[PDB]
Amino acid sequence: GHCSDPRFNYDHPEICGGAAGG
Repeated sequence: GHCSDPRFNYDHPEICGGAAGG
């Protein structure tokens, strides 16, 4: 999803997991 965001990755590590496609 919005994994391109530096905050979003930290804010929601479970949603992104390890891919920008989240």
